[PDB]
Amino acid sequence: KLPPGWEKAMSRSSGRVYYFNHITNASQWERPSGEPARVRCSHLLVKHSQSRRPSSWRQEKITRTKEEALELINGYIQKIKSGEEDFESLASQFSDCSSAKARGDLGAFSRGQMQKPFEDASFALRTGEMSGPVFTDSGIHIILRTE
Ligand SMILES: CC(=O)Nc1cccnc1
Ligand SMILES: CC(=O)Nc1cccnc1
Ligand SMILES: [Cl-]
Repeated sequence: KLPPGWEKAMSRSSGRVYYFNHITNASQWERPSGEPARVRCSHLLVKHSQSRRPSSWRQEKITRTKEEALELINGYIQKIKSGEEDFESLASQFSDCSSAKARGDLGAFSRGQMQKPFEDASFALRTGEMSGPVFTDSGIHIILRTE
């Protein structure tokens, strides 16, 4: 039926079916379309006080809660999806990763290099697709598979 990872769901607010991916946390209205040695991704990281290192170039002391970080992530996803903001712009301005300076680009990587939830989401994304919020010990990620 659907590229494994995807399941059907129903909108609580509208009653229309949609599709959700439990590896990427992506959700979308259309039935999804459907692995390489390597993928290339960008990401926007929002850290929180329980992050493995609760500090970043934006903030010496990251004090926001996990819930607050998820609200920020969800806000960025909305603006990216509406076209109000570009992923690259929000990553440059607001990612707590040093990769912010490169518009979030991490370059290419294989399995075994990144944190597992990040890796699994990255490899389950199709080229050009964006994840939903992805949780790791670093914080919460929006992941964009570029290659
Ligand atoms: C890959 C990473 O974690 N950071 C980074 C920093 C600067 C430029 N590109 C990437
Ligand atoms: C492994 C890592 O953190 N990558 C990195 C660091 C600095 C600049 N560019 C990339
Ligand atoms: Cl801010």
